[PDB]
Amino acid sequence: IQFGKYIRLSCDTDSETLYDLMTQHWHLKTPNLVISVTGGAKNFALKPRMRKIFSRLIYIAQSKGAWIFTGGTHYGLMKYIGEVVRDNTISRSNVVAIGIAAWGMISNRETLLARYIMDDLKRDPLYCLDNNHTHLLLTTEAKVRTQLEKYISERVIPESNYGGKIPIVCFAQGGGKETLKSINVAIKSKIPCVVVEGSGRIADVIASLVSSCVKESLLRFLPRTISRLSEEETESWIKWIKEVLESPHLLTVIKIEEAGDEIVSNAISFALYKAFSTNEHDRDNWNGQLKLLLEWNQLDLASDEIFTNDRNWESADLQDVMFTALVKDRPKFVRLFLENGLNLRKFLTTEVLRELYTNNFSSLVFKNLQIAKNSYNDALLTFVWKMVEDFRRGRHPLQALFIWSVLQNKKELSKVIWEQTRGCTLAALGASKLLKSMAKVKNDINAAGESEELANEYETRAVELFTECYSNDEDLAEQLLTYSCEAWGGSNCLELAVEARDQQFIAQPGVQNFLSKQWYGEISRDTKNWKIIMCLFFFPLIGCGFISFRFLYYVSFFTSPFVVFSWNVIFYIAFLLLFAYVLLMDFQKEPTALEIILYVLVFVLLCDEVRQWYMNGSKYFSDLWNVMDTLAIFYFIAGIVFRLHSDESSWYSGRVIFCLDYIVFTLRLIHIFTVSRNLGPKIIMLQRMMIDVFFFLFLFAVWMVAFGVARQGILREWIFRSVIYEPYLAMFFPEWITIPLVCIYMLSTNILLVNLLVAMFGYTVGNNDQVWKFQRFFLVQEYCSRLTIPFPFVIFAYIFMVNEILAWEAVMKENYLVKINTKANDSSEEMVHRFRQLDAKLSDLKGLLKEISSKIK
Amino acid sequence: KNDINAAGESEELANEYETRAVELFTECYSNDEDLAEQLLTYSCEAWGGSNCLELAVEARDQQFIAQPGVQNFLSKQWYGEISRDTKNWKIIMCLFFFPLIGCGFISFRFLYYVSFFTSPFVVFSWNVIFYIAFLLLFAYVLLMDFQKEPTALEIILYVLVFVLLCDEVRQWYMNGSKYFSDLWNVMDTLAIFYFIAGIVFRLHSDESSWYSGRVIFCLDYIVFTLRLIHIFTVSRNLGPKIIMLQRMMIDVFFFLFLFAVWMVAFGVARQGILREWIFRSVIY
Amino acid sequence: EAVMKENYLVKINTKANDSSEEMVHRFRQLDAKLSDLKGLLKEISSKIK
Amino acid sequence: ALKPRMRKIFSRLIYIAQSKGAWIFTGGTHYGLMKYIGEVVRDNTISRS
Ligand SMILES: CC(C)CCC[C@@H](C)[C@H]1CC[C@H]2[C@@H]3CC=C4C[C@@H](OC(=O)CCC(=O)O)CC[C@]4(C)[C@H]3CC[C@]12C
Ligand SMILES: CC(C)CCC[C@@H](C)[C@H]1CC[C@H]2[C@@H]3CC=C4C[C@@H](OC(=O)CCC(=O)O)CC[C@]4(C)[C@H]3CC[C@]12C
Ligand SMILES: FC(F)(F)c1ccccc1-c1cc(C(F)(F)F)c2[nH]c(C3=NOC4(CCCCC4)C3)nc2c1
Ligand SMILES: FC(F)(F)c1ccccc1-c1cc(C(F)(F)F)c2[nH]c(C3=NOC4(CCCCC4)C3)nc2c1
Ligand SMILES: CCCCCCCCCCC
Ligand SMILES: CCCCCCCCCCC
Ligand SMILES: CCCCCCCCCCC
Ligand code: NA
Ligand code: NA
Repeated sequence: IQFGKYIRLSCDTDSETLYDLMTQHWHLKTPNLVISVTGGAKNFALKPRMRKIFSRLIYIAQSKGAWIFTGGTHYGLMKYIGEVVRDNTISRSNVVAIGIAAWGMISNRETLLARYIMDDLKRDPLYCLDNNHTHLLLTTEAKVRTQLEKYISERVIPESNYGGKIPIVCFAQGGGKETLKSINVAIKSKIPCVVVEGSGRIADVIASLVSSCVKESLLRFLPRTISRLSEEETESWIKWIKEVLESPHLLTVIKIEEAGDEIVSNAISFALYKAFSTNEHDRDNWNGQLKLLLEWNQLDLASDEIFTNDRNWESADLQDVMFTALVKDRPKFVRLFLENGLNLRKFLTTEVLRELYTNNFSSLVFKNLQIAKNSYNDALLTFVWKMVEDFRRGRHPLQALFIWSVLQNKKELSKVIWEQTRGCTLAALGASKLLKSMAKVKNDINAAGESEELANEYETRAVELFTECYSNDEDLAEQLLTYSCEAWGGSNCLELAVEARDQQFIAQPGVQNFLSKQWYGEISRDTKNWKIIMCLFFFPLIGCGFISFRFLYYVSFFTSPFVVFSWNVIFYIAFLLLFAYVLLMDFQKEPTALEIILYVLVFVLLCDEVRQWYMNGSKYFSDLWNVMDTLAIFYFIAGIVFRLHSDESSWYSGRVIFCLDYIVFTLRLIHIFTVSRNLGPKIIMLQRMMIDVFFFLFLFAVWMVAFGVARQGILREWIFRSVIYEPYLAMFFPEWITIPLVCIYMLSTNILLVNLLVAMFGYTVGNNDQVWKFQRFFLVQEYCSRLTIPFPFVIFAYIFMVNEILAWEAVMKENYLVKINTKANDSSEEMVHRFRQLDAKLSDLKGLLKEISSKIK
Repeated sequence: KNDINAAGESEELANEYETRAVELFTECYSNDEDLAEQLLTYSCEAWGGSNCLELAVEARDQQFIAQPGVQNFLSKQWYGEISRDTKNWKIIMCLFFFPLIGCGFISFRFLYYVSFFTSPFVVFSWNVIFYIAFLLLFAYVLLMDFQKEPTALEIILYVLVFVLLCDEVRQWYMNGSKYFSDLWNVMDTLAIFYFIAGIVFRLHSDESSWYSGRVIFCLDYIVFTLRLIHIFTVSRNLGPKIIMLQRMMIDVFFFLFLFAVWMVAFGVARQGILREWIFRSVIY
Repeated sequence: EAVMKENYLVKINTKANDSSEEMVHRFRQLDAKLSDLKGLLKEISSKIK
Repeated sequence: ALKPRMRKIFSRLIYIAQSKGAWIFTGGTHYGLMKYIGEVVRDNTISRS
């Protein structure tokens, strides 16, 4: 059909190959089958509540793969049911909406792509077919429908998730004789369950009953119906409601009090559970009721009615029930199976994990791994992309599952498996490092936008766990920082927080105190600053009772990074005073013995820095001031070979290279003074302003070159020696050209002035205690890594080179996990549980008012 | 401003409908990016004859434009058919090296070469590289060449500013006299008009005019470099400093105006204390 | 875009449950439950007198 | 059924038992509560309260 399939049928059709028509020449079979009953009511109060209930129903029908049996006409609900079906195929979350019509009640007919005319819906009582139903089969209709549902309820499937039985549910709302008749043929012919609602005429007369008091409530909800149909038909209606309350287990109500989601999936699953439970051929079966309550998300029904200690499972049979709890993303059920006993390390064999990374790893996330591994590479990503490829080509098993959940952005499933890991403040940072690598991938903003926040949730979990760890024992938490992880990724928690730029983990007072312990070395804090400095100039004051080291005292003093840095600054000044004494009073013609001292004092400055050409990765060359140090030392060695040339034009030029080298050796000392003073909140203002003036001095040099072309082009390989140098030395005819020449200077200034003022203020635009404390931790960490031995005795170390904490961290996790849930009492402060806790207390008053009218009548 | 109460409630109803367009497009972008970006450039069958993207930038709808769906669409537009996540230097090294495009080196998501050289990231990086090579040729001609006649290297410079001229009278379309209130884009015409005025002073055969033709070219070298400095200072401060820039840049144009007004009044006090000549002495 | 509007319009109203968190509907939902107790206390003094 | 509520009640109990210096008489087998009761005891000796 074209406004879709069509089949003409009379009522006495065939023997069940109508279903085999639907599955052999046609679409797939069913794990679920909802039917809808509203009749040909042209009026339908389409409330936004009714819009949610019948949009969740189509969403559930594609979440399970169901058919929907409706009258296939273009009126009200069954028109709206079709529109949510085409809304679902457009949104692409398929769903099959099979329409059941009379063939005698339709408007037009075309017999053979057939064309149908949706002309207009006037006063003619014939019905208009609906345009959005995927299949159409054509109160004539209510036997071929009811015999089909009485077939497929008995159709035994070999898959058999719901005792075989192809789960049927009858979704009912609204009034009319036809919807009250169809609930009867639902319950009484065979027994599929029925769901009713809290709005409608016939829907509320059965919702009120969960006698002639039937008819009392019946004229409450539909009084203008009784005035037309007969009293020999009013007697049948009270009779009809009597055969639906004979089976009160096959009825679930959607009460108006449920003002939220879950409510359509709660009602269908509860109705499917009773029709599984009250069958009683299944009450001994705890396992079929588990997979039924796990395919749906009924956590509370599984906790109350399957794990009771009246049923006796023994938790070793719970293996395949756990695997489907993982791959369907049921985070409440993987938590329920560990709470009721499951050794998750025993369950996670290596072929289960390769069953998870092959079949259950999504190809979109695996596509974003290649855009992460090849474009934004790290030491962790090369480990994890290797670890994914080992499983896909077919030992810490709890972290292979944890990486699997974290990669797929499974937000609540990964937090269940994180509480089972052993190194769990390291798995939280290892997830935060991994997710921040996936958040760099700009192939999808929605995937990267949720891996970015899942990284911030796991950074906050590592903060709150380590704050719990540091508050209990400092010396144990600092062993937990530097734990070498047995190849988690081959990193500490401290390394893995600084690659990820995890500023909240690094700015916390436990980590910042660990670095101050590292920088002071074996010298304690609280001594004083000047108390350590005066022990530098005075050796026997160390052995005196003067510092607090918490001989072996002298080696602990002179290997602390505070002392080594203070020595390397004091020796650098004494190097500069010797470099100034040689350059002025000495330096006659030959390399004097005091200058030979300077030749080895820069060689130990050179070997210290090609040592920093290890731990290198060409990170060192993007530091913008550390490249000055090589080019100060390379300019020194170039000034040595000009000294050993015996020409007075070259010897003097060898001195000039040394005198210009004295400034960059002092500019390094000025740079050391300006960073060590502004270590503190100004280190963000510094080094961002310092790259901002390098851009302004670059643009000033570009303008100074262009000023040279305008200068030399106005006047008369010589050009490079005159277009570059003389504009700086000049800062050391009028045709009418001053009409633009001051407008040159009014445009030269206001592009160099603005670039200067951007440099002063550009640090402000674009948390600033955490932004600082990461960088203060960053800079101090490299010097504590920079060979904490005195500088002239660095060569004597350079050429001489040529799990009970995890048990302790596990008990700190349990104290941390309690402190989350006991703080979620302001969430339980609300009237959620508090509302009908006392309506239970007046139902007890109702339960004792049962006793009163029992004997007064 | 005929009624503040009517205009004060149409202002908030505009902010309610801008927020409705934000939350709907954030719903649209979170479901399918490729469908939401077709929804941006939908030509509306004459709603007003506009996209959602045009209609948000005329209205200065900053909340619709600052959302991550629209900002990602522009970064898709600026990178062109070249994907993101390649690297910055990975695209630059394919400018100097043509066969590195055909190699497995960028990620374009021959037809690869036309998709490379029509992306706005590459065209802008080419137009900066060619602008520097224009300035080095303009410096080589102005110093070593430029003897008396228009040398063949200088004829190259005469057409390289003509393609700079025709590119910009092309920007005298899409124009509305919007282009003339940009305060630095009017420098570019007056750099090119000052160039063409420096051409007709070269073809005059007088040594007082030929030398003055060179002076006009040498003063024109700075505004061609001040444009390059302006290109560098905007492309670096693309980021949160672009509000600090271009508001500070009009603030120094006011200060240099008031400095020039004081420098004129200092000239009257200077020349009035000492002994058509006045305009050549009170200003310069 | 029309089906993305319907998903957006639901997310407005399902987020207006903190507005429905108040005791507006919650106040006499249980006073209805004690009026049912009043409605069955209709039955008691009907026959003691 | 080791609920998180049951986890709090039998972790406070071991915490009370060291806050007072008590003995805890349990069946000494490796099943459920008496397995968990042992684990909070070794959790308490590790945490050293
Ligand atoms: C006349 C000359 C030869 C003798 C003067 C001695 C100073 C040049 C020396 C001795 C004390 C030194 C200072 C000792 C303590 C300070 C603060 C100190 O602060 C920190 O540790 C940074 C805080 C942090 O890392 O978290 C860093 C070294 C510094 C700048 C040192 C810089 C150079 C100083 C001033
Ligand atoms: C010695 C000369 C002849 C060769 C030096 C080459 C540079 C002059 C060229 C090649 C790389 C170019 C850059 C390539 C990438 C950057 C950053 C790029 O950043 C953006 O795309 C802005 C962000 C945004 O629009 O959202 C803008 C172009 C820019 C400044 C280009 C400016 C000029 C550059 C430095
Ligand atoms: F001081 C400082 F920045 F506040 C600082 C403060 C706190 C901790 C460490 C440092 C620091 C940082 C660096 C840098 F980050 F820059 F690498 C340093 N570099 C040197 C040099 N000593 O010899 C050299 C100088 C002479 C030429 C050869 C190399 C380098 N000392 C440093 C101390
Ligand atoms: F670079 C820039 F601003 F950071 C920028 C960054 C990002 C995107 C675009 C631009 C940009 C903006 C403009 C402006 F907004 F100013 F129009 C540009 N104008 C030019 C010129 N090329 O030739 C001309 C120079 C020589 C004289 C004739 C005209 C103009 N390039 C631009 C690039
Ligand atoms: C921040 C304390 C700085 C004290 C410097 C003391 C200098 C001692 C010099 C001894 C010769
Ligand atoms: C050609 C001179 C134009 C006026 C220069 C004033 C600039 C003052 C800058 C102070 C930072
Ligand atoms: C922001 C990345 C800038 C990289 C510039 C690379 C320059 C390549 C020059 C090749 C001759
Ligand atoms: Na200037
Ligand atoms: Na200036």
